[PDB]
Amino acid sequence: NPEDALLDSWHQNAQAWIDAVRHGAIESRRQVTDQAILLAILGRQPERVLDLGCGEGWLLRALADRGIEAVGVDGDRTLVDAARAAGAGEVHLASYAQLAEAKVPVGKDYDLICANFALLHQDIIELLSAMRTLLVPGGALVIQTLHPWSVADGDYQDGWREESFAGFAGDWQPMPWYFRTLASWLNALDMAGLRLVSLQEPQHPQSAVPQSLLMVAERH
Amino acid sequence: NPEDALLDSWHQNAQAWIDAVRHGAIESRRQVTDQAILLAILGRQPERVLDLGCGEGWLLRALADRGIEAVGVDGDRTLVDAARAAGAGEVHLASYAQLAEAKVPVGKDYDLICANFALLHQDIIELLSAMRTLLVPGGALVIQTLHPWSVADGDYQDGWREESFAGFAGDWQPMPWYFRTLASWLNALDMAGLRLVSLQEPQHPQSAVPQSLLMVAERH
Ligand SMILES: Nc1ncnc2c1ncn2[C@@H]1O[C@H](CSCC[C@H](N)C(=O)O)[C@@H](O)[C@H]1O
Ligand SMILES: Nc1ncnc2c1ncn2[C@@H]1O[C@H](CSCC[C@H](N)C(=O)O)[C@@H](O)[C@H]1O
Repeated sequence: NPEDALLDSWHQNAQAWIDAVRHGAIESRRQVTDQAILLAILGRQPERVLDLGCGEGWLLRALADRGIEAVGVDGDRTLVDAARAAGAGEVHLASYAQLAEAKVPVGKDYDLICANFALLHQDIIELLSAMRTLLVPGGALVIQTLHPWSVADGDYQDGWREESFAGFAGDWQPMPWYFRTLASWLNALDMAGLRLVSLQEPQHPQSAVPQSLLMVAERH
Repeated sequence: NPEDALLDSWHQNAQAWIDAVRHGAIESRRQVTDQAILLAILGRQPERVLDLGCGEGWLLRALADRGIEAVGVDGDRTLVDAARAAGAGEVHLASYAQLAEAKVPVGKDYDLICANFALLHQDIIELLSAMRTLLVPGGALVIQTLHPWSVADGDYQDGWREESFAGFAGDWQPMPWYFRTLASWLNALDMAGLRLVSLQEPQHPQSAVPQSLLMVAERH
């Protein structure tokens, strides 16, 4: 099951990930994407935010620093533990499969749910539908993801791929991930009962290609 | 003014265009894009359609063949004349600048307005807003355009470009055209008071890249 292999790669890569993210090894993040998601969230003035696939918690901390109550959830223990050791906030351990079935309590009545480069699997509709249920009326899901066109690599078609982490400092195990087209993302949002209200393509002033695709979708 | 130079290139290229389109010289059209726009239109079961920038009228004819009342409008006389000589339908001569200001009567209360590779200029919001006014409540604008990612040519940024028609049979004058990003298209729709309700990226089964971007937006 490539979805189980995906989460398993995170268990193997968690430490390398903490080091990369915190030490500032990922140029796209510090130059464009961290700010892009932060500004998209702050723009909605949420009071309660759930960070889905929060990893080691950099976004939980950035939101706490601005007075926002942020709750995190992630499926990897090393990342969850690191997020908790780095801050005062609530971080839950849960897999997406558990969340899709509402099997793990992670709070509810969220103004906003964010997923920052955290939805890399194939069957995401049930998870997204589960997240909708956790939103207050008029709440929003904010997703930042790899830009489909920038990472198409000559094959613009939905399908499994493998990331070797060749450019990253540290030692990594390959990660299987599901590539999806723009149309496929928007279909998923729609099938999950979410309406796209904003689409941005964050891009550094000196870059020729966008660094990510950032979408905001509302409950209804 | 690159927008005037654009329309002027059409006056020079009109005959080459008629020949290319009718003789079946454009592979993307016969293999993917003609069907894509036709099916998107037929799917909404319109009774009255305005084809904006109708050219020589192939779409007017395809819709008439299915019992739909299609009215065309175009800014070039050679194309308008050819469209009229090829069918029983109504074709109006009008520039987009005239239409943006409601200066030329082209009918109203349209169920659907379609623009097939017809919006190649920079300032399109006023035209799109004018088109909205011509829609019945719940009517739709259907736009098929070059796929922003496929034609970015390493420079994903809004700006003027020039098409030489290198791959096309016939003799052509260069056409200035405005490249816009995906985010910029959706912003334009939004500013025009139109809501995106569907996005597709027509692509031949054996193609690695999409051939077009097809969007449907509703009045409201
Ligand atoms: N099936 C699954 N269930 C739970 N979490 C998962 C998961 N698959 C991937 N993840 C989590 O998704 C994250 C992807 S890395 C992104 C982390 C964070 N949002 C950030 O911006 O830094 C990892 O923390 C990983 O553990
Ligand atoms: N400023 C302008 N005002 C009116 N028509 C314009 C225009 N700029 C371009 N056009 C028209 O836009 C068309 C682009 S070619 C596409 C034609 C047609 N929709 C088809 O699918 O075949 C031409 O017919 C051209 O005359």
